[PDB]
Amino acid sequence: ISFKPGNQIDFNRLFTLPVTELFDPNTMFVYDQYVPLLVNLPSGFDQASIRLKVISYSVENQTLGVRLEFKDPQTQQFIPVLNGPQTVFQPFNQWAD
Amino acid sequence: ISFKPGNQIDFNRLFTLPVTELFDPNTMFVYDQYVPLLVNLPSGFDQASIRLKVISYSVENQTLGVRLEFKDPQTQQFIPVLSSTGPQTVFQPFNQWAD
Amino acid sequence: ISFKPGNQIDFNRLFTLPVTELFDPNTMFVYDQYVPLLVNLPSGFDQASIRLKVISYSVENQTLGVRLEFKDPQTQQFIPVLNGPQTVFQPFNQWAD
Amino acid sequence: ISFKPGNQIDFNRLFTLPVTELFDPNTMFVYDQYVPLLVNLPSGFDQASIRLKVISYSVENQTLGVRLEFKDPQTQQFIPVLTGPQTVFQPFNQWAD
Amino acid sequence: ISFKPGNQIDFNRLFTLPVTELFDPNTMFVYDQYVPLLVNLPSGFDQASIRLKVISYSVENQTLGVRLEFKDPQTQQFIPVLNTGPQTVFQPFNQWAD
Amino acid sequence: ISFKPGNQIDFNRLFTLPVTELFDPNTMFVYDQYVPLLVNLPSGFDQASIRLKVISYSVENQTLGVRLEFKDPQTQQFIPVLGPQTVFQPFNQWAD
Amino acid sequence: ISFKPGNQIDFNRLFTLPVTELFDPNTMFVYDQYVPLLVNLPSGFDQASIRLKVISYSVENQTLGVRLEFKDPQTQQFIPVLNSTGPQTVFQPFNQWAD
Amino acid sequence: ISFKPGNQIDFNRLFTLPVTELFDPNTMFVYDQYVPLLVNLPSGFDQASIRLKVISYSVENQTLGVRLEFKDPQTQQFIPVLSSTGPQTVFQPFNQWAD
Repeated sequence: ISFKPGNQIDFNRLFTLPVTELFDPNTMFVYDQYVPLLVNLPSGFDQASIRLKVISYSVENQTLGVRLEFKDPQTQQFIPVLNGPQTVFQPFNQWAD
Repeated sequence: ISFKPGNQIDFNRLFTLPVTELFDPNTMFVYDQYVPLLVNLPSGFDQASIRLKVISYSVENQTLGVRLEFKDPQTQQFIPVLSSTGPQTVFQPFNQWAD
Repeated sequence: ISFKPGNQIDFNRLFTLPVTELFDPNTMFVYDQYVPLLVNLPSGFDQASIRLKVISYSVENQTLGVRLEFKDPQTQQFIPVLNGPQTVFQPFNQWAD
Repeated sequence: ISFKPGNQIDFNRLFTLPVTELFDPNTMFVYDQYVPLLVNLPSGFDQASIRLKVISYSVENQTLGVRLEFKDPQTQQFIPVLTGPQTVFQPFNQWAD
Repeated sequence: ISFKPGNQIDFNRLFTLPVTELFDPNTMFVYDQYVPLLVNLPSGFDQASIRLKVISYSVENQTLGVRLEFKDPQTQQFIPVLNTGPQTVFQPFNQWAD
Repeated sequence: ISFKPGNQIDFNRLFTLPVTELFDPNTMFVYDQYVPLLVNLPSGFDQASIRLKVISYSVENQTLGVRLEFKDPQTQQFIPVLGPQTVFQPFNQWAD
Repeated sequence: ISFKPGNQIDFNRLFTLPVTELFDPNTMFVYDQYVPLLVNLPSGFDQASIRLKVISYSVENQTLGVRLEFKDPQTQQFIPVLNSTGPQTVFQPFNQWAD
Repeated sequence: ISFKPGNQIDFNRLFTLPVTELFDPNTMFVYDQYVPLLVNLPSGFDQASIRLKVISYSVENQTLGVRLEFKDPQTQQFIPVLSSTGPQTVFQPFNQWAD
């Protein structure tokens, strides 16, 4: 007689990772599987056309300093999206000060 | 002439399942095909890199108690995020009509 | 120890009405209180500046045919949007053969 | 040298309340200011045209059993849509066991 | 000397199809490429685990009557959800009618 | 038996207005009732704290050149939110 | 024969302010007009029923440390949300292009 | 304890390009990688089943005039949505600060 709504769990309630675990220490690129977690992508976007180079990181602030790059379709080379850690951000929720 | 808007159907209007049918009783993992139904994944996220371990369930309340595991990029083995015991979340995956 | 997500209820799970109860037949205008239910208004938009004229309806299909009028800010009179009904739609979910 | 994206805070990260504080214990109606927190309202909806009657509540589960009432346009009296609650739900995130 | 905001185009402003072109007339299943247009799928959903069976259609009203089938994870066979007749009857695209 | 989904109508399917009707030409400010149509406002935003000054308009292209202004809370004066500072086409058009 | 879509000016993407201009230095409350810009409020929520107390701020990081207060419906007085010391949240309200 | 919200990089808000760089000048089709940036596609839609033909463009106004083509499931060939000679839509894909 009563409606009881269901729930889908938000991914951020289940997953978190130290920033030092988000990138390959041998290439210094964010692992492919984490690129959709760090970047808000449009529907159907081809992830092979982009990459995130890690320039810096902070264990204390849980931030990454990255260079977002995209594959130029004419030259087939990766070039920066924005024109040094070009973008500095905190990928996951933190509880501190 | 009049405009007649179309519609796209919400997936919850077409699909529902008892909680006991969402997971393999032998491994206690939610079947791969249902993981995107239970978890709101970010756009473009690949479900193959994660799995949901069933810690508890209730037939009476139609709820699941789950813990997330992710595939370690170096070893390719599934590892838990960071509880040691107990579920990370207890939730009712589908709409119910009961009370 | 376990996260139990909350829920906000969608208005369509709680409210439904026969199409003949949505408008005053004496004027053929949708009652003011239902205009934001039938039309997705932009955030902050004032419902008092518009009205919905009922051009047709179907008891069998539970549909309404509507045309929109807006209050001219200089004359304070309602005037039709220029260039039958502008739209024919089923305002609420139905379960029927 | 670095882009640092900003953020707006989600209201659910700042506000929570025990279910017994959501309604007047003498009338059993949800306080007006909390109706938009419990129900996802359409944009520009006139909240004065509805009210939420509390039929049941659970201190243990932090749930409410509600019935929506709407103001009949002709008589200006509150009437139920269609006795027990229409819906039983948990309005806020909980951390239990 | 002036900001001019940009725009992304909504898919419904560019695409429409007669309902009879949405499904294979030999199998009565909606073509794979159109399933995300008819159903709002969760992010990352594996479309290979489902199919949409066409039960009815109307050329006059441009509607489809469909039933969802899902692949049973143990048997790997497609089975209907719970249950004759369609689960839903709807008009997939915007129409302009007299 | 069969579920038949309902619909809420998008406002742009019902409302359009020539750009010359969006503002009071005596003051050159967009009428208060149209500010939420031209600007995407956050939920609960106080519209009394903003105004849109019309700097130019095109009848041919149905575009407005506006200067978005907000009321400084310390004083009570309207100041621009950084010629028109913003040129846009408020409504869908069909042309060639 | 060509569709040209209309557009709205997106307020929150154009508006920016130094954090020190968001609150009254005498009361330490965020000015009423900015509360809907800093907080994503549910549809139809009455902003007059809440206020944001500034506990800390950083000119260097352009962040605010805030605590939310709500108007108790019975007493009509603003009370903190407690379910005592420091801010509930520290956040950067606007995009920054720092050195 | 203070909550410090996390943030994702918003691709669409950072990505901008001159309109002449969005399409192959030899085929007059928008490069495949940009189609999801220009068009809001439904969740799970396969972008390989569509293409955007550039009918016109303006360097001065930074606009594109496009027509959509879709892959016929039976023939595996691209066909227009419908013979029209002009664009279905003329739009400005990115924010501009021009004079």
